Amino acid sequence: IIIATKNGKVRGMQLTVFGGTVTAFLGIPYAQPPLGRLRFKKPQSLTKWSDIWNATKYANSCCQNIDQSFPGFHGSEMWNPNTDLSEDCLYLNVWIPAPKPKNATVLIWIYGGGFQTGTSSLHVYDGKFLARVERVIVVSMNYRVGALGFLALPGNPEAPGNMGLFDQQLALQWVQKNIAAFGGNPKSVTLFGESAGAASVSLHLLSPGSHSLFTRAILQSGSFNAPWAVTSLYEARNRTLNLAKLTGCSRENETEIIKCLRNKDPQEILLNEAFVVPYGTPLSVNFGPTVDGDFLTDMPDILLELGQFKKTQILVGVNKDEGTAFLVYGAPGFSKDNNSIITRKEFQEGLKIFFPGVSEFGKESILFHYTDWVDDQRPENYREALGDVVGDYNFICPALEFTKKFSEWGNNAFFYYFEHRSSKLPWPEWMGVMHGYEIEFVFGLPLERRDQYTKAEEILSRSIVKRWANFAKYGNPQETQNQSTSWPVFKSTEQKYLTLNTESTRIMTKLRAQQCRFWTSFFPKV
Ligand SMILES: *[C@@H]1O[C@H](CO[C@@H]2O[C@@H](C)[C@@H](O)[C@@H](O)[C@@H]2O)[C@@H](O[C@@H]2O[C@H](CO)[C@@H](O[C@@H]3O[C@H](CO)[C@@H](O)[C@H](O)[C@@H]3O)[C@H](O)[C@H]2NC(C)=O)[C@H](O)[C@H]1NC(C)=O
Ligand SMILES: *[C@@H]1O[C@H](CO[C@@H]2O[C@@H](C)[C@@H](O)[C@@H](O)[C@@H]2O)[C@@H](O[C@@H]2O[C@H](CO)[C@@H](O)[C@H](O)[C@H]2NC(C)=O)[C@H](O)[C@H]1NC(C)=O
Ligand SMILES: *[C@@H]1O[C@H](CO[C@@H]2O[C@@H](C)[C@@H](O)[C@@H](O)[C@@H]2O)[C@@H](O[C@@H]2O[C@H](CO)[C@@H](O)[C@H](O)[C@H]2NC(C)=O)[C@H](O)[C@H]1NC(C)=O
Ligand SMILES: *C(=O)N(C)c1cccc2c(CN(C)CCC3CCCCCC3)c[nH]c12
Ligand SMILES: *[C@@H]1O[C@H](CO[C@@H]2O[C@@H](C)[C@@H](O)[C@@H](O)[C@@H]2O)[C@@H](O)[C@H](O)[C@H]1NC(C)=O
Ligand SMILES: *[C@@H]1O[C@H](CO[C@@H]2O[C@@H](C)[C@@H](O)[C@@H](O)[C@@H]2O)[C@@H](O)[C@H](O)[C@H]1NC(C)=O
Ligand SMILES: CC(=O)N[C@H]1[C@H]([C@H](O)[C@H](O)CO)O[C@@](O)(C(=O)O)C[C@@H]1O
Ligand SMILES: *[C@@H]1O[C@H](CO)[C@@H](O)[C@H](O)[C@H]1NC(C)=O
Repeated sequence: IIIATKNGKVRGMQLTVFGGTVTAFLGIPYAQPPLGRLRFKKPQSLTKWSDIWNATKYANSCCQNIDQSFPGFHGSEMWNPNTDLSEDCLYLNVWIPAPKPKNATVLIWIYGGGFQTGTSSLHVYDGKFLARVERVIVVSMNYRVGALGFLALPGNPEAPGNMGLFDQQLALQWVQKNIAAFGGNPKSVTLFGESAGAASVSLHLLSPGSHSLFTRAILQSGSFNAPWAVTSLYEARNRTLNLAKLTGCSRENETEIIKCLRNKDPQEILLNEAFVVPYGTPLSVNFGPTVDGDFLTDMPDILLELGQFKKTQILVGVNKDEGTAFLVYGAPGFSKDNNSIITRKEFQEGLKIFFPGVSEFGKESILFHYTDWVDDQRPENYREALGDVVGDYNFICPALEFTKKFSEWGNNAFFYYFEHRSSKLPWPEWMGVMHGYEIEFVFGLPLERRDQYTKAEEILSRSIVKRWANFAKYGNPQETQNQSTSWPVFKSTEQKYLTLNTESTRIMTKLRAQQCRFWTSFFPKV
């Protein structure tokens, strides 16, 4: 099957899914490849082609450094790129139902990876199940990451910052101009993403140039006000300069520095990216979103607080054990291959790793609020507190604060707490319900009976998929038929949220109230 787009015809491929068919268009280009003089610049519009573009395989993933912390371990390597790395990577994917829909709602996935890694071609982002089961169209795109996507000398168009965010935006634009030709509804577009993808979605809610390019938004385990998600303009400059020094590209004319960095080979840039920070952490974001005066007109805490964002519905949520995955990437006494019982001294050293530039008093205050136990003899006490510290600070409390602030301006918001640990999880049990492991439920992988998930997991994915699709189509994440628990709107008064698990979906109130009053009220003062 062949589709005529505004820039030329593209050929897809038929996929067998669940005794039906999905048409997949894998690797459609949506911008001029950002090479040569175009490196670090905003994405340029694509010149029309006259042939038939063969969109039958995922395209190159963008240049990025690979996680090598556990070679051979599927738990970490499933997140690594699975196509060739290349600067020529501005491509997107489309899954459409077969038979071709008339006016399907469109879901646009933006992957995470700390703005330094990720790719749309990961197995857990395969949108063919969503298209088969709910008859939505799933779009996903690759966007530039790391220095190549977020290097910033702000106000200077040779490297203005936020390029990877403009990559995303130009793909959103592509959907507006072309998706009706695939049977999609440009007026019914929901962005969803996880971690830096969710942070990206929250910044699209804030960017005026994205407001006309989507309807609704879903934020999984991330939002821009998370402490790792926005690079200050001070650091962005100190980091651009450091990378210049590492690469032998220090000049005086700022533009001349970028010209120098433009002649460097991609691997030279990538290898020096790591050491541009003085004190890195497992959650470090070397080159990330900045206030550029283009995509972001002001500091986003200010825009959020004062109601300067797209008025629409949002679905936001977090996982029960967001923080535990990151403890094996640096915290002493931790290991995925043992139960990681750490001492009080190890917990204190762990705070130094995760809060490097924080004062002594600030680290003590973290310790004070997370080490008054129900049982002081519980030998896992400090292991779980450090996971809770990292998860509350970096994910849960920023998600809740975003949802509170956003809803205060009249919009319906829906908050979830995901507490099911995948039965096939290759990580150890002490890490519980890890960051990133709701994604496969959202994308409906457990609906495939051949893939040795439990039956209760098939049902949970089925209900989750229906709720996501109803949110995108109707602004309302209900499952209205199988006598499901009604998902109430999150209000700033009562702060109700829905728990997602295989046993009982409960409605609860005021998630992590005590912990988040420490993080969002006390801790920013330190
Ligand atoms: C596909 O469906 C859309 C409607 O999509 C729905 O409405 C959105 C606002 C979102 O809430 C979506 O989640 C939701 O599913 C149809 O859009 C319709 O487009 C036509 C023109 O393209 C609009 O016609 C209007 O006609 C009046 C009077 O003649 C004019 O004055 C207006 O200027 C305007 O052109 C129509 O309002 C609009 N419908 C809605 C509800 O906004 C779209 O036509 C449809 N396409 C197909 C092929 O089915
Ligand atoms: C801002 O930048 C300076 C310079 O960074 C150093 O040089 C870069 C090329 C890169 O290799 C970094 O890792 C280097 O640290 C930072 O100054 C350094 O500060 C650390 C302690 O914070 C100190 O041990 C180094 O000796 C310093 N090096 C130099 C050359 O001054 C500085 O810390 C950065 N950040 C801030 C907030 O000032
Ligand atoms: C859990 O493991 C950590 C990490 O040690 C590594 O992994 C082990 C499974 C084993 O294969 C070791 O040989 C590895 O080095 C242990 O932390 C280390 O403990 C030693 C003291 O024995 C210390 O000198 C190291 O610095 C520690 N390494 C780190 C990264 O902290 C930890 O003691 C183990 N805990 C339990 C309860 O098994
Ligand atoms: C979201 O994108 N987040 C939370 C984020 C921030 C900074 C770096 C990130 C990386 C890459 N490395 C540092 C960690 C890889 C882990 C992530 C946990 C899931 C399973 C283990 C692999 C990824 N995400 C970020
Ligand atoms: C584009 O695709 C055309 C159609 O052929 C199909 O694609 C190739 C790759 C084979 O898998 C074939 O069995 C398929 O039916 C090709 O004839 C054409 O060469 C392709 N052109 C380019 C530039 O790739
Ligand atoms: C809803 O449930 C379907 C099967 O459940 C059966 O049908 C419902 C109406 C009840 O009678 C129940 O007791 C039966 O076991 C699933 O096939 C379907 O996928 C489910 N849909 C969603 C959105 O969860
Ligand atoms: C960087 C990269 O992936 N380049 C190209 C690859 C490789 O050059 C070869 O497969 C050898 O590895 O091959 C293609 O031409 C192909 O045949 O589909 C597509 C792709 O653009
Ligand atoms: C730097 O070089 C550019 C041309 O490459 C020039 O336009 C500019 O004036 C020079 N000086 C500064 C301060 O940018």
